[PDB]
Amino acid sequence: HHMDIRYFGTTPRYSEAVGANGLIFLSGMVPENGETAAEQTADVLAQIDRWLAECGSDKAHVLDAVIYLRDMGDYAEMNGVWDAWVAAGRTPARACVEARLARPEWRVEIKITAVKRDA
Amino acid sequence: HMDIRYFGTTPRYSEAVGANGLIFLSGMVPENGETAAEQTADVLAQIDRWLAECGSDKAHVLDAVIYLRDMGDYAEMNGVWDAWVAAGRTPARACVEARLARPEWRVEIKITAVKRD
Amino acid sequence: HHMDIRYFGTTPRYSEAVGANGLIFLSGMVPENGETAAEQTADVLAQIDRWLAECGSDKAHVLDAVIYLRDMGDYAEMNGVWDAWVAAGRTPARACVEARLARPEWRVEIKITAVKRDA
Repeated sequence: HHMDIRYFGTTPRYSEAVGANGLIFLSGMVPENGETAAEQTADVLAQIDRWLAECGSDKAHVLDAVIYLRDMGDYAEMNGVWDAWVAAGRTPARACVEARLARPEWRVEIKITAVKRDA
Repeated sequence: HMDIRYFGTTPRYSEAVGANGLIFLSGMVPENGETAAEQTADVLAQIDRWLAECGSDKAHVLDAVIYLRDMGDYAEMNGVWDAWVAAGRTPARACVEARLARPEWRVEIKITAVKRD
Repeated sequence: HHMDIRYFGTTPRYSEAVGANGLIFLSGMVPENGETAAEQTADVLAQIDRWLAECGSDKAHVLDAVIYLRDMGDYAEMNGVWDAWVAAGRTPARACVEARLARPEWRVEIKITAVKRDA
């Protein structure tokens, strides 16, 4: 019935996206490209775009975002990219905290909750 | 069915976001106070404000994530928290140590709630 | 009554599990047994199994998991336990970040969101 789960980008460890009754949970997305906070933030947001598309959602349908930075010194730099990317008038619940990530060179990780668009 | 309402929207985030009975609040950070207890009170008072605005309250919080700058403030935060929570209807909770956007912020609380029917 | 809340393992501070409209929110599960990351992860995951079962769910119906490690040096050791525990083909959205926990001896805390299986 309506609690049925769908899985996207499944690995032995995690799925990139998981969806159930209209809600969408993305794995924490980490940089695949870039060195600077801005470069890495851009790459992470592009991944999010790609995975939200796969789930029948998009950034204008993000409910919540938690942003983990390795170093809170990168706040303004991250924000500059985030601010340009978010859907205006439809910006999500957000929290930003300092936490070290699985690799030392990762400066940002963003964890998204979103909703599947109604047809 | 999956329609979204945004509350207190800024260019960067909204304070509250509702979809299909669920409410997601932004991390609420202190606007008043210096000590962990004073800041926890202020954070919780904001949560109350945004909850009420969204047709919810503290007795309909599902989940709370508490970030402290310093886990040494654990007892101090809890004292304020324990007094505030709706008795018999206390949420899923996790409390972890993480630094916040401003150095003087000792506490940030992130809430998921339900809109009362 | 569509959004009725059910509470499980309610203390004056928190409930171990909270359910509403099919979704399950577990409190951060912390180790009650074990010293090493491996030992503590298993204990944490054993708790999760228990509470998910109490809420009419299981590990194959976990939507999301946030894993906090005291020390990111424990990443491989935790993943070892995680990888064997997770339901193959049904692995959840995951994020792993470094954060100190309530007690210094605690090396892992896992926070789960899941769905109540249909009848």
